[PDB]
Amino acid sequence: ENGYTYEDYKNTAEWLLSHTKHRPQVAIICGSGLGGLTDKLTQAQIFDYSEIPNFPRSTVPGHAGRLVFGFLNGRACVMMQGRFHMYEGYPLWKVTFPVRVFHLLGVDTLVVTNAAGGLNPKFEVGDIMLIRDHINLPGFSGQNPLRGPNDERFGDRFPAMSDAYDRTMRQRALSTWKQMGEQRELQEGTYVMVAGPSFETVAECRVLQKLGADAVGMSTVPEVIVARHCGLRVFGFSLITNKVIMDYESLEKANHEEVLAAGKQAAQKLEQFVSILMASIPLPDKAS
Ligand SMILES: Nc1nc2c(c(=O)[nH]1)CC=N2
Repeated sequence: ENGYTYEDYKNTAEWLLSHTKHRPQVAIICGSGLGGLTDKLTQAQIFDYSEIPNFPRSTVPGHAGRLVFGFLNGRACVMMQGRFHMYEGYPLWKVTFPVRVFHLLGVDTLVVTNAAGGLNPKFEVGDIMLIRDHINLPGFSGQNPLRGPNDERFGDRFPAMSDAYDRTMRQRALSTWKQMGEQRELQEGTYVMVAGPSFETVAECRVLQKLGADAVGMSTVPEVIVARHCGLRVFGFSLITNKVIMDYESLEKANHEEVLAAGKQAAQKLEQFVSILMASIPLPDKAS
């Protein structure tokens, strides 16, 4: 919504449609460190957000501000590298502006990745959590991407979200993750979105864990809400990149010397895995 109108999204789509030979079926948003997925694209066309008519431009990081269209493993992707975050200052409706364009691009599935703080103790840095569900800690407050008036053209005024993280794919994913049989389990849980750019206190993590979130991060929910609101099929992962929770003993803090997750290897794993799943995303035109 706000800020943009339909015609904006349309133009944006059109420009991109009339500027890349590619029809992406799938959109992929990479969280921190899952940038590299873009390498796996074949026949990549890169746009700086930059060049795209309405696309929010990045707030600093920038290069890690790119939209690359590509084929990933039997699918017409379009991936965002460096998704936008509220805490950078966009409101939700620039954050999620792309999801709306990908729709108009034709994309019918979105897969969203983030990095996220492990709050379930079951979890070990490097883990991948497949997102079963989320808690929208900003939307409850007003900070929801679909807030202001609703374009019937993209979706219903009150989309449901109980089915957000599409179930079929949660399966193929869980199957697939055993298909190549790796060994720590493919995790699964609720991602709670928390906005702020700073990291949580211990009390904060308590409340988050006791709300039954398993991962905390700051992205995705808005993209997922706006995805689902125009019916994209969605799923995605968090790369657990750290965890805290207990008062006795800050032999440490909550920060970024813990958001590598072993480094490349965890991240690389998620990337393969995503690249693999390409294969499970139902084709569109017909598929059978
Ligand atoms: N809030 C919060 N967000 C995060 C992490 C964390 O430890 N806490 C890691 C990645 N995103």
